[PDB]
Amino acid sequence: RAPSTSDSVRLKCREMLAAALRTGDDYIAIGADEEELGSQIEEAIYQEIRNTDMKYKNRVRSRISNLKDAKNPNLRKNVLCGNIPPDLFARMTAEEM
Ligand code: NA
Ligand code: NA
Repeated sequence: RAPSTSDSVRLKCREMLAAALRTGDDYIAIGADEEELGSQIEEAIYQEIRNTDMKYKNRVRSRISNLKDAKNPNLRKNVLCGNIPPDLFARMTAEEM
């Protein structure tokens, strides 16, 4: 569903987001497509920021750090299950996460 990209920076960020989504192995039992979710999250970030510079990388990094948060597994699970859509997650504030 997310558009493809041929931008190497965007591709790496999609892969990094997919990897963060694998935290704790929850994605397997849930049956989530972690690569597709990663692409949808990245797409929403790129659509809002519209470049791959500092603000873009910061946003990607903050989504990743929260997905990897051992203290907040329900955040990741909500994204994996689709309770939180990827475009919402892309723009969620730290407070909201
Ligand atoms: Na965090
Ligand atoms: Na945990």
